[PDB]
Amino acid sequence: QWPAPLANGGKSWASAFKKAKATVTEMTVEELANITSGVIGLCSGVTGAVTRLGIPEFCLQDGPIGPRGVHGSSQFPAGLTVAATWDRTLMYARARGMGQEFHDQGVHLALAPVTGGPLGRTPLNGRGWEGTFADPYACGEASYLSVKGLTDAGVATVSKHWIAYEQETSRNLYIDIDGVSQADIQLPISSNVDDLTMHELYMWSFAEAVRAGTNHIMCSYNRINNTHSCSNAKGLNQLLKTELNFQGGVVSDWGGQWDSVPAAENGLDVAMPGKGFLGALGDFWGATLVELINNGTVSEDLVRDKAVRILTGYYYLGQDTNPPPPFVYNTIGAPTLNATSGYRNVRKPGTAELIKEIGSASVTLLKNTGSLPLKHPQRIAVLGNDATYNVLGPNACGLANSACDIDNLNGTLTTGGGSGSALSPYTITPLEALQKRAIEDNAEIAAVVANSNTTTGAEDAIAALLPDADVTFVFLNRYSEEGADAPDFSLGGDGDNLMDLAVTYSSNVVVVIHTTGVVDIEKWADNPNVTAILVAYLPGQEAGNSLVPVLYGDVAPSGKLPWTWGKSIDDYVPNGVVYTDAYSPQSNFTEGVFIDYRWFDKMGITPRYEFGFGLSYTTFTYSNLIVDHGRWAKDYSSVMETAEPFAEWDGTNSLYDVIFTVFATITNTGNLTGSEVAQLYISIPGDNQPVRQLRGFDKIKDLPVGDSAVVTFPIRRKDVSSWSVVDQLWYVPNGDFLISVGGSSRDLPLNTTWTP
Amino acid sequence: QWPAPLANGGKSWASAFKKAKATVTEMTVEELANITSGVIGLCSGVTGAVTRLGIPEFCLQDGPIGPRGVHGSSQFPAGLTVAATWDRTLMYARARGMGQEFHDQGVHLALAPVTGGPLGRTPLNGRGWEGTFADPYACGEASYLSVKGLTDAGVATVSKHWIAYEQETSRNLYIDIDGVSQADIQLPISSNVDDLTMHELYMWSFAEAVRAGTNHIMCSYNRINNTHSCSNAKGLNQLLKTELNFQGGVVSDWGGQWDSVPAAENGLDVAMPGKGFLGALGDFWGATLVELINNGTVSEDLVRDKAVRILTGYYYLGQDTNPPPPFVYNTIGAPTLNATSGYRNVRKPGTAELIKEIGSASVTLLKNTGSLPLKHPQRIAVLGNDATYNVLGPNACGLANSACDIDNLNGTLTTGGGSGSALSPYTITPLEALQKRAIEDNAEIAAVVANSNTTTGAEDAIAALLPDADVTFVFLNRYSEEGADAPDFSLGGDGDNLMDLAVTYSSNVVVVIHTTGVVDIEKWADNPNVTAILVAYLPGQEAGNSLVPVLYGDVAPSGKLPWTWGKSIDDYVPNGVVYTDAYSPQSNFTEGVFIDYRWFDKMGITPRYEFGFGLSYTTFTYSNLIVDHGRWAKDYSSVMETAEPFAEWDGTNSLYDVIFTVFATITNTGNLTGSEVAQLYISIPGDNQPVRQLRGFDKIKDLPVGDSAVVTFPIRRKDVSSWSVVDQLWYVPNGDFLISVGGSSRDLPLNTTWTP
Ligand SMILES: CC(=O)N[C@@H]1[C@@H](O)[C@H](O[C@@H]2O[C@H](CO[C@H]3O[C@H](CO[C@@H]4O[C@H](CO)[C@@H](O)[C@H](O)[C@@H]4O[C@H]4O[C@H](CO)[C@@H](O)[C@H](O)[C@@H]4O)[C@@H](O)[C@H](O[C@H]4O[C@H](CO)[C@@H](O)[C@H](O)[C@@H]4O)[C@@H]3O)[C@@H](O)[C@H](O[C@H]3O[C@H](CO)[C@@H](O)[C@H](O)[C@@H]3O[C@H]3O[C@H](CO)[C@@H](O)[C@H](O)[C@@H]3O)[C@@H]2O)[C@@H](CO)O[C@H]1O
Ligand SMILES: CC(=O)N[C@@H]1[C@@H](O)[C@H](O[C@@H]2O[C@H](CO[C@H]3O[C@H](CO[C@@H]4O[C@H](CO)[C@@H](O)[C@H](O)[C@@H]4O[C@H]4O[C@H](CO)[C@@H](O)[C@H](O)[C@@H]4O)[C@@H](O)[C@H](O[C@H]4O[C@H](CO)[C@@H](O)[C@H](O)[C@@H]4O)[C@@H]3O)[C@@H](O)[C@H](O[C@H]3O[C@H](CO)[C@@H](O)[C@H](O)[C@@H]3O[C@H]3O[C@H](CO)[C@@H](O)[C@H](O)[C@@H]3O)[C@@H]2O)[C@@H](CO)O[C@H]1O
Ligand SMILES: CC(=O)O[C@@]12CO[C@@H]1C[C@H](O[C@@H]1OC[C@@H](O)[C@H](O)[C@H]1O)[C@@]1(C)C(=O)[C@H](O)C3=C(C)[C@@H](OC(=O)[C@H](O)[C@@H](NC(=O)c4ccccc4)c4ccccc4)C[C@@](O)([C@@H](OC(=O)c4ccccc4)[C@H]21)C3(C)C
Ligand SMILES: CC(=O)O[C@@]12CO[C@@H]1C[C@H](O[C@@H]1OC[C@@H](O)[C@H](O)[C@H]1O)[C@@]1(C)C(=O)[C@H](O)C3=C(C)[C@@H](OC(=O)[C@H](O)[C@@H](NC(=O)c4ccccc4)c4ccccc4)C[C@@](O)([C@@H](OC(=O)c4ccccc4)[C@H]21)C3(C)C
Ligand SMILES: CC(=O)N[C@@H]1[C@@H](O)[C@H](O)[C@@H](CO)O[C@H]1O
Ligand SMILES: CC(=O)N[C@@H]1[C@@H](O)[C@H](O)[C@@H](CO)O[C@H]1O
Ligand SMILES: *[C@@H]1O[C@H](CO)[C@@H](O)[C@H](O)[C@H]1NC(C)=O
Ligand SMILES: *[C@@H]1O[C@H](CO)[C@@H](O)[C@H](O)[C@H]1NC(C)=O
Ligand SMILES: *[C@@H]1O[C@H](CO)[C@@H](O)[C@H](O)[C@H]1NC(C)=O
Ligand SMILES: *[C@@H]1O[C@H](CO)[C@@H](O)[C@H](O)[C@H]1NC(C)=O
Ligand SMILES: *[C@@H]1O[C@H](CO)[C@@H](O)[C@H](O)[C@H]1NC(C)=O
Ligand SMILES: *[C@@H]1O[C@H](CO)[C@@H](O)[C@H](O)[C@H]1NC(C)=O
Ligand SMILES: *[C@@H]1O[C@H](CO)[C@@H](O)[C@H](O)[C@H]1NC(C)=O
Ligand SMILES: *[C@@H]1O[C@H](CO)[C@@H](O)[C@H](O)[C@H]1NC(C)=O
Repeated sequence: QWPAPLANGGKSWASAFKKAKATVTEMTVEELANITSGVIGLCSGVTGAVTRLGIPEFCLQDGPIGPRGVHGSSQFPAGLTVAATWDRTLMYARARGMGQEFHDQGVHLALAPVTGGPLGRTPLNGRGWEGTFADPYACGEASYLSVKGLTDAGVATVSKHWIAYEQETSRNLYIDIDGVSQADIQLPISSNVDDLTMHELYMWSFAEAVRAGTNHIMCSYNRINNTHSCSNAKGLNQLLKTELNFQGGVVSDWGGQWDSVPAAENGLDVAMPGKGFLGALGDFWGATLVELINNGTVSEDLVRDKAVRILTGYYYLGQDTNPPPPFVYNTIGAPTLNATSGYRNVRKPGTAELIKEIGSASVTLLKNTGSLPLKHPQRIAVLGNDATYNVLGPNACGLANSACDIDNLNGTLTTGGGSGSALSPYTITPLEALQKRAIEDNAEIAAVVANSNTTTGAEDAIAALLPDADVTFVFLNRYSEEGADAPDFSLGGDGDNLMDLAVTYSSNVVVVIHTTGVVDIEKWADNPNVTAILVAYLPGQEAGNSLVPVLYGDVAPSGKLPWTWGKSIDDYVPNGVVYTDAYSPQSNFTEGVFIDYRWFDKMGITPRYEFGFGLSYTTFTYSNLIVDHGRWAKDYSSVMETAEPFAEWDGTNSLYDVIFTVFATITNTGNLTGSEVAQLYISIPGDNQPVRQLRGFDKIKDLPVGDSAVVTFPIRRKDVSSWSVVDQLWYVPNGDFLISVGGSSRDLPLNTTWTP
Repeated sequence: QWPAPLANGGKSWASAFKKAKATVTEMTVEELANITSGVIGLCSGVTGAVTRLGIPEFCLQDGPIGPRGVHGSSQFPAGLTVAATWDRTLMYARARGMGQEFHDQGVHLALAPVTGGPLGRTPLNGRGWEGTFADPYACGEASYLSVKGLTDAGVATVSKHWIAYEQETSRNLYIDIDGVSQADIQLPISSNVDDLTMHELYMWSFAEAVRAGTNHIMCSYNRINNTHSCSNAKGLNQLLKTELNFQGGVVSDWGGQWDSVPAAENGLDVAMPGKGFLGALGDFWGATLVELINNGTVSEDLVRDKAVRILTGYYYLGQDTNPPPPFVYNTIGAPTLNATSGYRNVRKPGTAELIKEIGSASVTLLKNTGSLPLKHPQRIAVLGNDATYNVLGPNACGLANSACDIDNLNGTLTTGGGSGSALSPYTITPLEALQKRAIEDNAEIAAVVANSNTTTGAEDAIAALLPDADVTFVFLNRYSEEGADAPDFSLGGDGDNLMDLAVTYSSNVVVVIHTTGVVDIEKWADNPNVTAILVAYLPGQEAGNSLVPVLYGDVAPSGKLPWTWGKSIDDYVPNGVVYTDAYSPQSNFTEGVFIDYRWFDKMGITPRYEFGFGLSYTTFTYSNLIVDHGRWAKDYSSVMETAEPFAEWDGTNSLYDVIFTVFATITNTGNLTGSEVAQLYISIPGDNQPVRQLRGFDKIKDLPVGDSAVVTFPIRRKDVSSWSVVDQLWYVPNGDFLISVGGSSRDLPLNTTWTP
C-alpha cells in the first residue's frame, strides 16, 4: 500500500503551489473534474477550462522535436541526433529553440522531452530515435538539459514515458471503437522489472528530469509487473511521487488510462485525451469522476491534489500573467476534428543555423580509409533517393509523418514517424548542398534518385555513371515509426541493391546513412571500395547543408555513437521485442541493468562500432589522469529535489553533491584542427556489476594541431553508488573503483584506481 | 544542266583559297579521295588525313547548342531559346561561347548552326527547336550572328540543313545494315518547292549564312523535286554555288548521300560519315571514288575543287598554324566504337552567367492577370516533374538525349533530343531556385514531382497541399527529338492531369512551360484560376536561376514568341507532316511563302498568341514614325558576297545595301522598368503576297518609367524586293509599301506608306 502523497510545491515552485492550492480550494466538483480530463480542441490534448475562476483551457501538444502538426515552424533534429553531438550546449539550445516555437504557437504543455522511456533495451525500438543515449547517465544529462531549455522558454514539460516502456509491439493503448475494444483483444506488454534494475537503470534519467523541474510526467502504455503504468501505485505514488519527490502531474499517454478508480487512487493526475478523438481512447473520469466524488468512492482531497499539480506549472511559468498566444492549427485532422486552421510564422533568425550546427556536430564518421575530407573532385556521382526530396512533398506523409505509401520515395530521412515528428518549411537535400559545392569547384555532378530495383533504366544508368566518377556518394535510410518495432536491421527501400551496384562500379564509395537506429551494413563495411561511412541520424530541415561542410573538410566530424552498433541483432539483450497473441503479454527484464554496451562488455561481445565511437580527421592523444578529492561541491543548482534515501545522509548533504572531480589532458597529435569528445567510465565494484559505466563527458571544440586542453569530469555521490535492495537506499560500496578515460567506451588509454 | 562552278575563295578567304589550291594541287588521287570521305574516329565525323603533306584528320562534331557527347562543357540554351530573346548581342555571345568550348575540346568543324532547315513549315517538327524563328528575316539575322560567333572562335561552321528540310517523318537517311537497306523500303520525303518560294522563303537564311562566312553547308536528308538534296545539281551547283556564290563545302548529312557519281557531279564535297558507323550509312566515295577518277568516270578536276573547298576553312581559321587541341571523348559510343575517353574541362568563368542571361531574356510572359511579379508569398506549392531533376541523372538519356524510357521522369526540359542536344555538368532546377528565394523570405515550399497519374498518393497529396498555398507553380514540358515529328500539341507526361488538378484546388496557378514547340493549353488558358502563363523554351543548364528573378520582379520579362501559337493544329499550313508508306513520298509546298504567321495573316485566322508576342510588367507606347531616305549605306560588312542577280544592279551596288532607315520612339507608359522588342513589318505589294513581313527588330534594354528611347530599323534593298520567276532576278516592285511598327505582329500602332 503506497498512499498518494500530497503536493507541497518543493523548492522552486513554492509560490506557484500556494497559488495553485488557493485556486483549487475554490473549485466545485464539476470544475475539479473539468480540469483533470481532456476536452475537444485544436491541440493534441486540451484540459477543461475553469471558466468561473478565469483558468483557461491548456493546450498540450506534441512533440519532442518541437510543435507537431503546425506550419510556420522549423523541423529540428531528433533527440538521437543531439545525443550524438555529446554537446551540452547544443542539447540546451535545441530545447530552448523548440521552446520558443512551442510557446509562440500557443502551447502550454509540450509533450516532450523523452527522458528514458524508451531508453534503449532493444535497438529495434520503432521510437528509440525520440530519446537520446542508450545509457542512463548520458540520457540523464540530455534529459535535464532538454527540460531546462523548454521550461526556460515558458513552456511546461511532460517528460515521457514513465516507465520501462521498451517496445512498441503490443503496447496496446486503450481504444473502444464500436464494441471492438482493446481489453477484449490483448493487455499491454508487461515489463517485469526488478527493484535494482528499476532504480539504477530506468529511474536514473527520470530523476534528472525531476531535478531539472519537469512540470509533468507522462505515464506509459505498458504495464509493469502486470499493472498498467498509469494506475501502478508503487510506480506513481511511491517511486515517482515519494522517492523522487515529484511535485508535478502525471498525464496519461493517449489511451494509457484503463480504469476510473485505480487511476484516481494510484497516481494519475490527468486523463488524456478525454473527449478528444471521439472519446475512443477511453474517457474514464469526466462526468464519471464527478459521480465518484459525490457518491463517496474517491475523495475530493485526492482530486484536489491532481488539480493543484496541474495548476502549479501554470503559475510557476507565469502563464496567468503572460499568457501564450492563441493556438491556431487543427493538428488532430478531419474527419476526427473538422476545424479550419489559421496561420502564424514563428521561425526566428538564428534557428536554421542552430539546426545546421547540430547536424554538423552530430554527423559521425565510422570508416575513413583516406577519401575524406574531399578536396575538389571534378566528377561526382550520387546514389539514393535519400539524397533528394520526397516526391510528394516534405509533409506529404501527413500530421504524424506516417501516412505515405509503403514504397513511396520519401526522400531524405530528416525525422522519424509518429507523435514525435513535425512538419518542415523545406528540406535542404544532400544533393542540393553537394551540387552547390560542385558548382563552386567547376565540377559536374549527377544523381540517380529513383528506386533502383523497380525503375526501368536505373541499373543501366548507375553502371554508366559510376566508373568515371572521382567519388560516389551513396545515401541510405531506414524509417521507423511509433506503433511498431523494426523487424530487423535491414536497410529501407533499395538500400541493399544500391550498395551492391555501387561497389561493383566504383572503388571510391562514400556512404551516408540517415536512420532512426542501427542498420545492417555487414555485406559492405569491409569492402575496400567503401572508403568512408558516416551516420547522420535525423538531422531535420538542414540535412544537406550540415553534412557537406563535414564532407569537404570545412569542419572535421566530431559526432560519436549514442548506442552500440553490433554486427548482428543476435548480439544484443535477448527477447528485446516479444511477439505474442497471449492475452496478457510478458516481457521479463532478466538481463537487469545490462543493456546496450553493458551487455556487450559483460558478455565479451565485440561490436563493429562501440558506444561512444566516432572518428575525426585527426588524432587525439590522452595524457595525465588526475583525480582531485579536494574538488567537491554542494548541490545548489538543481531546480527541484528528490527524496532518494542514501546511507551517507547527515541531514545537510545530497545524493547529487560532487564528491571529487577528475581531469585529463588531450593533445591534437594529427594534422588538422578537430573537436574531441572525451569520455569517462567508472567500474563500480559489486556482485554482477557492469564492466564499466559512463559517468562523464566533455567536448573540446576546435583544438588546433599541436595544442592541448584539459578535460574535466565532476563526479557526484550518486555516480559512485548502488541501490541496496535490502536497505532500500543508495550507498557507496566498498572495493576498488576503476576510473577510465578516453575517446570511446573501448578506447580507454587512462586508468586509475580509487578506494574509499 | 547546272555545271559545278570552280571555287575562287571569294572575298575574305582569298589567301586561304590560294593555300588550299597549292596544297590540293600536290595531292595524289588516293589523297583526294582520303580527305573527301569520312574515317573512323572519336568525333561525329572525321576527314581522312593527308599525311604526306601534314594535313591532319579534321574533327567534325555536333551540334547547335555546343559540343555534343562531351564532358567538361556547358549546356547552352537551344536556338529556339535565343530566338525568343530577340537580342542580337545574345545571339552572338551564345555562339561565341559555343565556339570556345568547340575549339577547346578540339573540334575543327562544328555541325552548327541550323540556318533555315527546318525553318518552320510545320509546328510539329521534332527538331524545329534546333533552329530559331519561323521567319526568313529573323532566322536570317540569328543565322548570320550564330555563324559569326562560331567562326570568330576559330571553329569552322557547317550550316544546316540545305534545304526545304521541313519534316522528320520519312526523312529516310540511307542505311544498309545486312541487306536490310532503306532504298529497298522508302525514298526520303520529296519537298516539291516552286522557284519563288525557294528564293523568298527557304533560301533567305542560307544567304545570310553564306554572307557571314559559313565555311561549309550540310545538304539535307530530303529529296527536292524527287532528287536527293545531296545530289541535286540545281540546288547545290546553281542555287547555292552559283547564285549564292558559295565558296565553301557541302558536307553530306550522315546518310544523306545515296550514290557515287551524281553526288560527285551535282555538288557534294564531303561524304560523311564514310567508314564511321560501320559504313552502315553508305560509303559511296572512298576507294570507290579513286576508281572513278582513275577509270575516267569523274574528273580529277571536279574532286580537286571538293578538296580545295574543304581546305579553305582550315587555312582561313589558322588551324594549320594554331591547331585545335586533341579531341578526347568517344562521342560515338560502344559497341559502334570501342574507345576510352580522356577528360578535359573547358568551362570558363562567365559562361554559366551568359547561359542564365539568355534564359532571363528569353522567358516569355503570355498571361498575367495580376499575380506577377511575386512579392514575398509565405506558402508556395510546386507541381510537375519538370520542376526537378531527371530521376536517373541529367545525362541518363545518353549521348543524344533520346535513350531514356518513354515514361521516365526526365526532369526539367533543358534541351531536346538528337544530334542537337548536349550533356550538362548539372541542372539548376526550378524548384531549387524557388526554394532558395523562399528561404530568403522565411517562407515554406513544397513540391509534388511524381507522375501524378501513376504514383500512389500523388493526387491526395496535391489536393491537401494546394488550398493553403498563396501561389501554385505548375511546371509543364513537351519533349521532342530528331527522327520523329510530334503527333500533336499535347503536353508531355502528366501535363493535362496536373493542370486539371491545379485548377480544381487553387485559384492562383502560375504555369511555366519548358518546350520544343507549341503546346495545347486550350482547356486552361482562359480559366481565371490560371493567373499567369510563361513559356521558357529550352533554357540549358541554368533553368531555375534564370526563371526565378523574372518570377520575383528582379527583372521584368522581355521575351517574345518566335512562332505563332495557334489554338488548334488545324489552323496551320495543311499537310505539314505527310505520313505515307508510298515508296516515293511527296510533300507539295502548295502554300508557297505562307508559313507560320503569313498563313494566319493571309487566311484571317486568329492565333491565341501571335508571332512576336510577349508581355512585360509595364506598357510601352509607340510614337513618331520616321522613314529617313537619306540614311542609306553601302554594304561593307558582309564577310562573303552572293551573286544574287538584281534589276537595280549597276556594277557598283549590292542587294544588301541599306536604302533607307526607319525610326520610332517608345515610351515606358507603365509603373516599372522594362525592356521592349520593337518590331517592324513591311507589306510588299504584289500578287498573292503576305499581309506583312518582318523586316526589323530592336530591343531597348531597361527603359525606366517615364523615359523614352528611339528605335532604329535599317532597311536593305533585298528587304523590299521580290523574286521575278520570269526574269530570274530580284526586283523592287511598284506599288504602295505599308511600313508598320510595334510590339507584335498584330500590335502595330504606327503605319505609313512608301511609294518609289
Ligand atoms: C526481486 C526484487 O528486486 N524484489 C524486490 C524486493 O526485494 C523489494 O522489497 C525489499 O526486499 C528486501 C529483502 O531483500 C531480499 O528480499 C527478497 C527475499 O524474498 C525472497 O523471495 C524469493 C522467492 O521468490 C527467494 O528466492 C528468497 O529466498 C526469498 O524468499 C523466501 O526466503 C525464505 C527462505 O530462507 C522463506 O522462508 C520465505 O518464503 C521467503 O519469502 C529477495 O527477492 C531479494 O532478492 C533480490 O535482491 C538481491 C540483492 O540485490 C539479489 O541478489 C536477488 O537476486 C534479488 O534480485 C532480497 O534478497 C527487504 O529488505 C525490504 O524491506 C525494507 O523496505 C521496506 C520499504 O521501504 C520496509 O517496509 C521494510 O521494513 C524494510 O525496511 C527497513 O529495513 C531496512 C534495513 O533492514 C532499513 O534500511 C529501512 O530503512 C527500513 O527501516 C523490501 O521489502 C520490493 C520493494 O517494493 O521490490 C521488489 O521488486
Ligand atoms: C512553277 C515554277 O516556279 N517554275 C519555275 C520556272 O519558272 C523556272 O524557270 C523559269 O521560267 C520562266 C518562265 O516563267 C513562266 O514559266 C512557266 C511557263 O511554263 C508553264 O508551264 C505550265 C504547265 O505546267 C503552264 O501552266 C504555263 O502556261 C506554261 O506552260 C506552257 O505554256 C504554253 C501555253 O500558252 C504552252 O504552249 C507550253 O506547253 C508551255 O510549256 C510557269 O510555270 C511559270 O509560272 C510560275 O511563276 C508565275 C509568276 O510568279 C506564277 O504566277 C505561276 O503560278 C508559277 O508559279 C511562269 O509563268 C523563264 O522566264 C525563265 O527563263 C530565264 O532564265 C533561265 C535561267 O537563268 C534562262 O536560261 C532563260 O533564257 C531565261 O533567262 C533570260 O531571260 C530573262 C528575261 O526574259 C532575263 O532576265 C534573263 O537574265 C535571261 O537573259 C526560267 O526558265 C525554273 C528555274 O529552274 O524553276 C521552276 O521551278
Ligand atoms: C489509436 C491511436 O493511436 O490514436 C492516437 C490519437 O492519440 C493517439 C496517440 C498517438 O500519439 C501519441 O503517443 C505519444 C503521446 O505523447 C502523444 O500524446 C500521442 O498523440 C496519435 C495521436 C498519433 O499521433 C500517432 O502517431 C498515430 C497513430 C499511432 C495511429 O494509431 C494507430 O495506427 C492504431 O494502431 C490503430 N488502431 C487500430 O486499428 C485498432 C486496434 C484495435 C482495436 C481497434 C482499433 C488506429 C486507431 C484509430 C485510427 C487509426 C488507426 C492513429 C493516429 O491517427 C492517432 O489517432 C487518431 O487519429 C484517432 C484515433 C482514434 C479515433 C480517432 C482518431 C494517434 C496517428 C496520428 C496516425
Ligand atoms: C541511323 C542513324 O541515324 O545513325 C546516326 C549515326 O549518324 C546518324 C545521324 C544521327 O545524327 C545526325 O543528324 C544531323 C547531323 O548534323 C549529324 O551529323 C548526325 O549525327 C545520329 C548520329 C544521331 O545522333 C541521332 O540522334 C541518332 C539517331 C537518330 C538514331 O537513328 C535511329 O534511331 C534510326 O531510326 C534507326 N534506324 C533503323 O532502325 C533502320 C531503319 C531502316 C533500315 C534499317 C534500320 C537506327 C539505326 C541504327 C541504330 C539505331 C537506330 C541512331 C543514333 O544512335 C545514331 O546512329 C548510330 O549510333 C548508328 C547507326 C548505324 C550503325 C551504327 C550506329 C545517329 C542516334 C545517336 C540515337
Ligand atoms: C465547449 C464549450 O462550451 N466551450 C467553451 C468556450 O467557448 C469558452 O470560450 C470557454 C471559456 O472558459 O469555456 C468553454 O467551455
Ligand atoms: C587508321 C590509321 O592508319 N590511322 C593513322 C594515324 O595513326 C596517324 O597518326 C595519321 C597520320 O596522318 O594517319 C592515319 O592514317
Ligand atoms: C459511484 O459512481 C460510479 C460512477 O458513476 C459508479 O460506477 C458506482 O457504482 C457508484 N457507486 C456507488 C456506491 O454509488
Ligand atoms: C466531420 O465531418 C464529417 C462529414 O464531413 C462527419 O462524417 C464527421 O463525423 C465529422 N466529425 C465530427 C467529430 O463531428
Ligand atoms: C571494386 O570496384 C571495382 C570497379 O572499380 C570492381 O572491379 C571490383 O570488383 C570492386 N571490388 C570489390 C571488393 O567489390
Ligand atoms: C518471467 O519471470 C517470472 C518470475 O520467475 C516467471 O515466473 C515467468 O513465467 C517468466 N515469464 C517469461 C519467461 O515469459
Ligand atoms: C569505274 O569504276 C566504278 C567504281 O569501281 C565502277 O562502278 C564502274 O563500272 C567503272 N567504269 C568503268 C567504265 O570502268
Ligand atoms: C566493339 O566490341 C564488341 C565486343 O566487345 C564487338 O562485338 C563489336 O563488334 C566491337 N566493335 C567494333 C567496331 O569493332
Ligand atoms: C478555381 O479554384 C477553386 C478552388 O480554389 C475552385 O473552387 C473553382 O472551382 C475553380 N474555378 C475554375 C474555373 O476551375
Ligand atoms: C503535287 O503537285 C504536282 C504538280 O501539279 C502534282 O502533279 C502531284 O500529283 C501533287 N502531289 C500531291 C498533292 O501529293
